[PDB]
Amino acid sequence: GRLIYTAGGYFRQSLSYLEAYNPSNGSWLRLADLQVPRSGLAGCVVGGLLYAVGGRNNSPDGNTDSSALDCYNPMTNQWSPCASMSVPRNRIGVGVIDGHIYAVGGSHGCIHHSSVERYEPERDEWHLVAPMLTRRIGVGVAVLNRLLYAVGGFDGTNRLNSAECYYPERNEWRMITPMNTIRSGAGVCVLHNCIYAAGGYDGQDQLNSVERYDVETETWTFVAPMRHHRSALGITVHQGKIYVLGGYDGHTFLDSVECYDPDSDTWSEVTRMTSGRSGVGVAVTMEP
Ligand SMILES: CCCC[C@@H]1CCCN1C(=O)[C@H]1CCC[C@@H](c2cccc(-n3ncc(C(=O)O)c3C3CC3)c2)C1
Ligand SMILES: [Cl-]
Repeated sequence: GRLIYTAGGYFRQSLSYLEAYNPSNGSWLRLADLQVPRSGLAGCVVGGLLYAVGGRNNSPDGNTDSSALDCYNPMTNQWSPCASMSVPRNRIGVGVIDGHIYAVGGSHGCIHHSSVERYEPERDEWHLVAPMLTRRIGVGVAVLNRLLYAVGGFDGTNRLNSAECYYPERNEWRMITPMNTIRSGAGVCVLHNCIYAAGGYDGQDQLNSVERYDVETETWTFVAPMRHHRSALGITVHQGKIYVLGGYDGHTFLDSVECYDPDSDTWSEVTRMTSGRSGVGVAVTMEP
């Protein structure tokens, strides 16, 4: 069985929680805390291991952007530090290609990064790759067909509808068709042949809308909206369904977990996180 792991997030201050949801029975397990509280991080999985990447500790007595990469082994229920990134990256996005982790964009104080770097677990090493064409924080990242997509975010001045694609073998970024909606701090994932962008902030309002990019048609199409408007949601895929976790609706830090069924084009509530939070990291791996 596989679990949806949520790491970190924010309510009143950045959080250390690691919790695992089992779709097969509705259950939540609390697991070993992160060593350092963090919101605005990303999660990903490589070789069964769960990684927490970047973020920021928003704490009553200091705010510290994170360059940290930390590894959770479900077999041991322990977090281990890995090599740190070149730079702190709060409000980060990440994607895995061929066993390597791409850390994309994010902020360090008022610095809005266009830089991108790549972690190799076998060497425990980060290396910079070509920067994005746009500075992006609160950037959604997805991998489809071994290409890396950076979608929306905030460039230091404007929230963005733009998106771009990284071609590893050319070490080159190129624009793709922009979304139909400006989205910063959305949830971005892949399902079948499409990149989904769910929720986000458009400059004025938290969004419930959801659109998807078909790489063959190069167009974005709206699908059914989520039940909740959400910015800084977590998102993942578990057995062919999109799950969105938490976020902020303009009023409440949501505990709502919703899932999307592409065949009926419907969103439904599936569970509730143990407490409302935004800016979590999310990924899927084996039970611990
Ligand atoms: C410490 C900040 C105060 C608490 C804020 C305001 C009330 C709701 N609240 C949050 O929920 C934040 C909690 C920490 C993580 C943060 C977070 C995560 C990931 C992406 C982004 N991000 N990046 C760009 C933009 C943008 O505005 O364009 C955003 C904002 C829209 C989410 C922000 C959210
Ligand atoms: Cl923040």
